[PDB]
Amino acid sequence: AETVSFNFNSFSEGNPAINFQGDVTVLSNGNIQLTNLNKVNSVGRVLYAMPVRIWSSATGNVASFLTSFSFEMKDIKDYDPADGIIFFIAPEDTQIPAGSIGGGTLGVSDTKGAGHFVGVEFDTYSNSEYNDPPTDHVGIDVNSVDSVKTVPWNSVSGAVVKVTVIYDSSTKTLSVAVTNDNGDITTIAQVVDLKAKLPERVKFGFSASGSLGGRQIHLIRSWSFTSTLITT
Amino acid sequence: AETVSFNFNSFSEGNPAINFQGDVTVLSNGNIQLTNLNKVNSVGRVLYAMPVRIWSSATGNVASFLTSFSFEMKDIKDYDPADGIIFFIAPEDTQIPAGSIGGGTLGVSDTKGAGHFVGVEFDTYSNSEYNDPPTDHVGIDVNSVDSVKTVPWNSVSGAVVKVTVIYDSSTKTLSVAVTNDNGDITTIAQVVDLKAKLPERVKFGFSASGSLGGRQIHLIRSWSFTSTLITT
Amino acid sequence: AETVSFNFNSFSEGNPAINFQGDVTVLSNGNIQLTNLNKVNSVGRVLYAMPVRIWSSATGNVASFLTSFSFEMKDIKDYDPADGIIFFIAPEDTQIPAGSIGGGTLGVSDTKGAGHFVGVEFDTYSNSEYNDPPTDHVGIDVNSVDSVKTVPWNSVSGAVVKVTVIYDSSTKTLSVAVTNDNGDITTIAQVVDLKAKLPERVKFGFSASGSLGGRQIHLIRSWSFTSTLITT
Amino acid sequence: AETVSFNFNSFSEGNPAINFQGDVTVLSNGNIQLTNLNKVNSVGRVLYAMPVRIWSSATGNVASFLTSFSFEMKDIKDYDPADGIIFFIAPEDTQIPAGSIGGGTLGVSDTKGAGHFVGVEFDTYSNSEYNDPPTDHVGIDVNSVDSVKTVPWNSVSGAVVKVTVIYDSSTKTLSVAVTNDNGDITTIAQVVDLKAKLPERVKFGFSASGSLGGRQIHLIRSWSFTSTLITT
Ligand SMILES: CC(=O)N[C@@H]1[C@@H](O[C@@H]2O[C@H](CO)[C@H](O)[C@H](O)[C@H]2O)[C@@H](O)[C@@H](CO)O[C@H]1O
Ligand SMILES: CC(=O)N[C@@H]1[C@@H](O[C@@H]2O[C@H](CO)[C@H](O)[C@H](O)[C@H]2O)[C@@H](O)[C@@H](CO)O[C@H]1O
Ligand SMILES: CC(=O)N[C@@H]1[C@@H](O[C@@H]2O[C@H](CO)[C@H](O)[C@H](O)[C@H]2O)[C@@H](O)[C@@H](CO)O[C@H]1O
Ligand SMILES: CC(=O)N[C@@H]1[C@@H](O[C@@H]2O[C@H](CO)[C@H](O)[C@H](O)[C@H]2O)[C@@H](O)[C@@H](CO)O[C@H]1O
Ligand SMILES: [Ca+2]
Ligand SMILES: [Ca+2]
Ligand SMILES: [Ca+2]
Ligand SMILES: [Ca+2]
Ligand SMILES: [Mn+2]
Ligand SMILES: [Mn+2]
Ligand SMILES: [Mn+2]
Ligand SMILES: [Mn+2]
Repeated sequence: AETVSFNFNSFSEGNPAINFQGDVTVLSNGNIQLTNLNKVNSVGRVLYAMPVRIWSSATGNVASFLTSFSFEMKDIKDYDPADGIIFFIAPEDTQIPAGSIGGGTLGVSDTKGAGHFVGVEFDTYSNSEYNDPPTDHVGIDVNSVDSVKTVPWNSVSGAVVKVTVIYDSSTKTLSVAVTNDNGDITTIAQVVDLKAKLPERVKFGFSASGSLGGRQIHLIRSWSFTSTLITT
Repeated sequence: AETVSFNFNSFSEGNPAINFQGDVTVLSNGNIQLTNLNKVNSVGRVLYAMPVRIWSSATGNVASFLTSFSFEMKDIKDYDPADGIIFFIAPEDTQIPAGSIGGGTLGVSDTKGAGHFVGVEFDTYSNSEYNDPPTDHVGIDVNSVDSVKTVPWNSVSGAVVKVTVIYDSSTKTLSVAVTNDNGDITTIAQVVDLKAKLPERVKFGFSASGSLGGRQIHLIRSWSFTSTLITT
Repeated sequence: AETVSFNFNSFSEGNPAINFQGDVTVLSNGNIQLTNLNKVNSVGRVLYAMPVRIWSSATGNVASFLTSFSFEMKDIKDYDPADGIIFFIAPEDTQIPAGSIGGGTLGVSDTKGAGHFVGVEFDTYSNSEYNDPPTDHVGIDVNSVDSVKTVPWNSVSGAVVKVTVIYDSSTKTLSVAVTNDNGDITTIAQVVDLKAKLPERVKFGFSASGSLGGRQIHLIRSWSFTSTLITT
Repeated sequence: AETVSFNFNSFSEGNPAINFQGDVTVLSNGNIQLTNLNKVNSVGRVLYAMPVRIWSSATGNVASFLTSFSFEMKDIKDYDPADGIIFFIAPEDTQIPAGSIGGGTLGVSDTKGAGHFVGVEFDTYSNSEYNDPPTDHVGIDVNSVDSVKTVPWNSVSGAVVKVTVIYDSSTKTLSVAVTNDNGDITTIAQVVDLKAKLPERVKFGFSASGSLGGRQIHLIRSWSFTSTLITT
């Protein structure tokens, strides 16, 4: 089988295994801080450098994957804690949208909220223009921030959140298990057929954004990943 | 919400938080050895003492859970490596079947392979009588060892295997990710309605068995678990 | 050429191929537990029974060797995790020091920390009396536990650690590669002239010790070894 | 820390993690055949796609690495079993030398036998022009196929050879351990300062060449690699 696996316990600048796009900045403690607090409509994304081949056109096979990661959102004085983080999968040629307004677009879509990606968001601001739930929420997105499905959640400031995601090639199910600092778990699942939504090779990464009045610290702390494609 | 969570990094006898059934024994290193290598048709089961309320007849809600465990199977000289380990969920009054032949029944079913339980099996022997796959395999079982669904796998002697299981109340999906010692991952998923197959209160646990000529070391090294039931 | 090679994927009692000295005990899962958790100043050592000719007096030649093994140290409640395991080479007539205090001596030296051996230590406790570094470490020992050279390391409870050793006769260089469970590698290398420090025939083996209040589970799980001495 | 690791138990076409250069072809059994048996001065190289950061100009640190791999060379009728395989490390922009004559250049150097790389060769043909020992041999090359150091070896046709390499950043020691199918080991070592001979970012891989009358099957079967750079 064809397996891809990596494990970051801390990050550093100048590491060929990662692509930094936009306002991303590596902190002295090894954390990745996605957006710049002093910039309007700041967008910062981090991608794993090597493109992963999630499905084969010759075998028609799709990959299964297990990935776990932890992040932290923290309030800054005077600004609204917005907009949130998003773990996504997108074509290898993926780039931050031209003229991106950041904000509720999460750094991955256009003004209408359309884009070419699939991912799980942790939304801390309800954008009525994208049909956001009235509360913080975790969501599954397929080519749009107007979530296919969402589950009510609570973003605690300065709280380390651990997430685990499982994609099963057979059922084409994408499972997510979020563990809040207080101990409670929030799970959400949905059948998304990657073979039909994304090309053969893609790139995994995280993104975050802010607006003029919406800014908060968005931190990625660790990230392990393992995918396996049946080659036969 | 109503959450239940424990984490065993090592086990010990006389700990009131665990039930020992059958030939189970706790090794000096803190591991739990499920079967007795000297006994014919040995069956051993370890259960978390406190029953967990997976669903409510009052609210009709079903809980969601995240659990992670690791095990190790090892070959012993002269005997065939059989039969396997099974992570199961069963009524609080669950006991090893009367007159259990061990072997292909993994300690949870009768001779015909029927019983009242739901779980993930790691089968190292093909029992044609239970329509077993021709290879080692992981499988989802619902009230029988004639698996509802299986996926080819490979048991590596002396290799420490890691399992992540997530159950999403909403979509009733049970997702399993198995990370082999060589790095490769194996995922299997299936929709199972706990509310219709199991009572409000259940017990989580592990069970392994052997026959006369089928014996091997079945070890449980660690196990963390968290379930949350929405109470409203 | 003259080559000696063996491979233990699991051990057993009553195997004339191995020497058990002290509190050693072979677990039902085949692992070797070096110390007794209930004894004060427990010392346990295991040696490969047949002596290996590491150098010829006639030809002046020294043998090269490649050896690989895996262990596991696990904490036990109420006691400090000590003292560590040491892979050693010693005279065929080697035995545990008379009146051994266990502890910092690692079962291979006297109270001053002096003995006849060459080895690699995985020290989990800082013994000032032997100039131990302030943290966990891997060290190279030539006739003393006051390491010739050390490198910071981290012992993780219940984690299986793999180690690779290569000794090249020409450069008299002993290189060590430790693979922690988290993925990272810790290497350390040193020039040690075996011909001048040890006799023509030696015995390879492991050893671990504890004191009154310092005890932990020390396990050896597997061991492959090969050496070749040019005979011409 | 900064760790990079991968594990290839078999290879496959169209895999984004590998760069194929020259006459490389992936066989149905998942083996890589480096040279074309019907081509004069055939050359084939296969590299890991992601460039690895071996040292940091900011910290002045060098990484350490453990790598294990197996290969097989086989004789084809009428042609001389030539020329051998070489595991090398070169600058990320590395390519097959223009007008490479194959043969004793091993695909990594010009006609004079010079180039920019470091590596371990398994040379099956004595090229006087490069001061080749009169027998088959394993050697350490630093910017030239005129080995800095060699050790006599024997290449058995159709035999699967295992090789283990370790590089300790501290001593700057590159140690190799070769295991012949017959059981005997061949070790070789040498202090090479990578920080001085190679740039910050390099790519690892294997190369193989042949001439008009020198041809044989060069197969790569597996390859595991792990390197760690202290980031602080
Ligand atoms: C489209 C736009 O950028 N509007 C600005 C406001 O943006 C929203 O801000 C919230 C937080 O209040 C959140 O980040 C949301 O996604 C944004 O669309 C906000 O920045 C406001 C403060 O003056 O200015 C608006 O123009
Ligand atoms: C029904 C029964 O117990 N039959 C015995 C055999 O049991 C099978 O053994 C395999 C391993 O071969 C495996 O554990 C399977 O589940 C069992 O049904 C086996 O013990 C055999 C050896 O002599 O005796 C049969 O009577
Ligand atoms: C000399 C001696 O044996 N002292 C006892 C202590 O031993 C040290 O203990 C540490 C762990 O705390 C470690 O083993 C070290 O190698 C030993 O020197 C320790 O056992 C202590 C607990 O009460 O009693 C001392 O007297
Ligand atoms: C420089 C060159 O290409 N010479 C040809 C010979 O090449 C050598 O062949 C041996 C095996 O005989 C080996 O590969 C060596 O590295 C090569 O240089 C050889 O092919 C010969 C047969 O007619 O022709 C030469 O010109
Ligand atoms: Ca939003
Ligand atoms: Ca079976
Ligand atoms: Ca010590
Ligand atoms: Ca040559
Ligand atoms: Mn949203
Ligand atoms: Mn089965
Ligand atoms: Mn020490
Ligand atoms: Mn040469």
